[PDB]
Amino acid sequence: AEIYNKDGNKVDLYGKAVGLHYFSKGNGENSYGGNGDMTYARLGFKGETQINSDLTGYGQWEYNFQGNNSEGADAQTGNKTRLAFAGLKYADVGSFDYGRNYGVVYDALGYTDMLPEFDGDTAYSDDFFVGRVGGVATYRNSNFFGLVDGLNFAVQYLGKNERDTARRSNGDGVGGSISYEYEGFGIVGAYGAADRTNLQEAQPLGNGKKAEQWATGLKYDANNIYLAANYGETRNATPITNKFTNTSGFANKTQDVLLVAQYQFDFGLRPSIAYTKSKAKDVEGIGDVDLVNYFEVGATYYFNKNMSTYVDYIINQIDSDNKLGVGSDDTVAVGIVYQF
Amino acid sequence: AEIYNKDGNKVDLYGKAVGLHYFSKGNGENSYGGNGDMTYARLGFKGETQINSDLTGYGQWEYNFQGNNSEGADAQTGNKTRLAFAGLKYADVGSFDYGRNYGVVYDALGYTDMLPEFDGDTAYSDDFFVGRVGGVATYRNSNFFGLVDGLNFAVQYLGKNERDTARRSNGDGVGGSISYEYEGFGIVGAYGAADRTNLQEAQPLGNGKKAEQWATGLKYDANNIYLAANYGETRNATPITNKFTNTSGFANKTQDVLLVAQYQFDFGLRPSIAYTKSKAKDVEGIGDVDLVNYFEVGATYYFNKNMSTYVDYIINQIDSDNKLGVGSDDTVAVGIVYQF
Amino acid sequence: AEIYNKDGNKVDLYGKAVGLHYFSKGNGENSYGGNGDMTYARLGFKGETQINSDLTGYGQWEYNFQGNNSEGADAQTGNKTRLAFAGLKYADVGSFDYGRNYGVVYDALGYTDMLPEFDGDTAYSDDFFVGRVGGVATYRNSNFFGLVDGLNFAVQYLGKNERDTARRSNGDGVGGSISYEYEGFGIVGAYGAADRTNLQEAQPLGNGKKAEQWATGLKYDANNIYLAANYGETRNATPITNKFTNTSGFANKTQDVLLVAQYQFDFGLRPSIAYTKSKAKDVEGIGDVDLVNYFEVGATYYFNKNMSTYVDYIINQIDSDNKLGVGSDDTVAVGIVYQF
Repeated sequence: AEIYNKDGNKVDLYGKAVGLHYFSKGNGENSYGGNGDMTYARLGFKGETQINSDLTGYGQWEYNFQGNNSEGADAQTGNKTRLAFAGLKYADVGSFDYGRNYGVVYDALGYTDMLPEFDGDTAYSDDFFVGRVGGVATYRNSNFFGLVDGLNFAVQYLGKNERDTARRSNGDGVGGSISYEYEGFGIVGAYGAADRTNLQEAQPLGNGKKAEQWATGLKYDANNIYLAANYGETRNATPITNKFTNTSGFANKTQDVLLVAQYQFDFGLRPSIAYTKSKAKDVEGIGDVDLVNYFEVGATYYFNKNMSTYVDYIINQIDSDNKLGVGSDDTVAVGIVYQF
Repeated sequence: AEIYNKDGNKVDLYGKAVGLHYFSKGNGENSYGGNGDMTYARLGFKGETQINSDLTGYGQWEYNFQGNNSEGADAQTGNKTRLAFAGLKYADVGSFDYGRNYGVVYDALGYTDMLPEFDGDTAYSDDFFVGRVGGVATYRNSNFFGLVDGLNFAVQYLGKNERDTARRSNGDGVGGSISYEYEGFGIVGAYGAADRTNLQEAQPLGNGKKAEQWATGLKYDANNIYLAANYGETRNATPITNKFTNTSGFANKTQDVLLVAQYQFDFGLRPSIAYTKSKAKDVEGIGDVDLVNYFEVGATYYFNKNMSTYVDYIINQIDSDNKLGVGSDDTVAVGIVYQF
Repeated sequence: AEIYNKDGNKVDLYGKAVGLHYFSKGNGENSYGGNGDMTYARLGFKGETQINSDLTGYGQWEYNFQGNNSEGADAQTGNKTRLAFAGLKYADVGSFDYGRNYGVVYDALGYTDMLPEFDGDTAYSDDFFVGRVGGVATYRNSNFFGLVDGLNFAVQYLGKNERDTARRSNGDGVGGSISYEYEGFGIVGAYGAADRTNLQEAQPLGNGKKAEQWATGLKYDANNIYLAANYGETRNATPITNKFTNTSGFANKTQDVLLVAQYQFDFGLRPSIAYTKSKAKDVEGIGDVDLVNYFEVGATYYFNKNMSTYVDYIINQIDSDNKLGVGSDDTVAVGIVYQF
């Protein structure tokens, strides 16, 4: 909601309280989503100031406050800043921003990140260019310097992030994406490669000194319809754990498919049908193994722009004999959302 | 404060900065409240959108930022989300919400949770239905479907919360409360029982596979006067620690009495006189032991709706020979509050 | 930004998203500022209510959300509440506030805390009266009860803070400062002494049972010019670590010099030239050692009151043979800031 707006600056303080619960049999250990209360809230801000007619400066911070922790020792578990960046946009020259933001490959994955509850599977955090990452300088151009309506690109420079953890770490890399959108249609291609840190390499699984990820996407967005599909691959980027050996590393290779079909009725009900499969190749020891494999059926009802509720159902296709220990059980998410 | 309100949605961003200090002799280890700086702040939001004439959706998140920590390693100590839930209210059919919210038994305890500084003693956090708990679905009806002015009830379904800690954990349970308020008067009865988790049972103190808590309350609220009283009991719900043995568990049984008498002068001064006693019964090893026993005298002055200050004094009746090690010293809280 | 303002109360919700990066050779271990992404954001509130013509109540909370952490285990690293206090101001009698706030000696140091990125060096956190500290009651008078235009003073009572850490701890102490400002000029003197906790004394470095700190400052602030200079000393207050021995404690004595010269062009560019030197005396084992020694050159450009960017360059004068292990490398900070 725009709480402020005077002297060319407008602030939008936003957020949401989400009452959420996951239903999966057992202790949700062998299920897709786990089981139980998963309530949380979000608070963030989106500022934007008009330095003059062509120039705009802006910033954005979004945080994630878990709502399923005690007020005890575990009170902080799960909390975190998701985004944090400032930037500038100049006339038709493009925009530039730096901070914790979305990797460029997500310019593609974003297409199928539309399930009611469950977040796009391959769009992981602090995992190179696919999801939110720290210290990324990102340039974006729209309409090819205003010469070509609908043609946009982006390039992105990722700073090395040497964390205490091989999974949350990354070396320096570059990434770019080109997309084109003409009347309800959209096509995209994204790609980025990056150095792997000593620790990432000291890991038992995955072998390389460079990590890559690219995805392409196609979408039809219009007439209350939303059909979207993505296909991409990766090398030594995808984080995987062998639950048996308690071994971890990155998938040498993966092939990721995502499809999403949705319809927005005029009365508020938005049904969703999706399919996601990601399979690792050449995992050291196991060979080929599926990481994510399921169908999804669900529906969201929008009371209005501030209230909605939804049920998301995961028909997990993974099988009980999955070598990595990847869970085979179903998960049903029911949630109620208020937001501003 | 209502920062937003357009298109049927209104947001109230609220909060307060509380400069607080506790005065107790010694290292506050043997005192009621402890000793020293206890400054903190709160930030939260309360949204509410009118989906149509009969339907209202809403949400609420409130956080607690401690203000007495260094900017060092201990910076986060004490911080936590207190509430987080979204919900809906339909005409005269009632309301329903889910998330981290107040247990139904607090519908009663709330009566005597009026001391200037010190929080109602028996109204503990992540302790079944008495205080704030995670994952509670709560239905509430007002005025008996609008047929009976002043008659309200609530039922509540608590989801199992298996935490790393026996004290912050809970099994599934149900709770309900009926209250009636006719012209300044209010009466209430609340009750709820819940399963105890393996860990809660693996504990040295307290013996059962089910935890219960009920309280009743009576209040006269009007003419600048506020007299309130509560009485309740509990089984294997009340958390207790034996400071000698460093033993912990839950009180097999307790009997809790709370009384509160206050007056709001027209110039701002609200004096408070209270009495609280809670005694455990059949504690494994000790027999009967008082957990909370003191008188309270204090006063709050309201400069206006945004500023106030208060002194709260605890005349601890607990004695030095209390078997559990429960402190016997007095505590004096002085605080200055700004709030919006 | 003032989001609220009705019925004599006005709330200012403020904050900023700072995209920041530090460039230093090596692993920034031997540099002045370290190296890499250092993006972060801030959110705070400043309330103020007019209880009547002479009386004003107010409060303030400011938090620091790091933006360079993963969404993993390290998500919280670096976060903290910087300020948290409520208070009152009465006519010309002065003001009083309590909570986590700025030590009185900072009334002086504040003069040279003007570098684009790098925070005043000697103005440390949870270090007695120089920077932000917990539990400080602070009285401030302006214009000598309104009798003497430009004459202000402050006294401050610091509560003992026994933390788990000798560095973040402190005993009870008092501090005061007198400053005078006549037409663009300002002069100040500040001083405060405090008890040292058992733990602070159980430390290997620094010897005393009382810690002191005073600084004086002189400034010319006007005509787009800002020249400021500070000089102060300290006893057993300054925290120091010997990187070789992994020894820590406080400097027996220090002599701190800070100078700052800046100019604000009319088009937005504010260049900065500074000099800082702090040297420890009589360090147990080493003798005299410099702690901070460098020049600074940098410039900030203000697009407007909401957007700016800056480069700050540290020409570290410390030498590689510094006995404590204090880094000798340069650091270059580049940052983009959006703020409201």
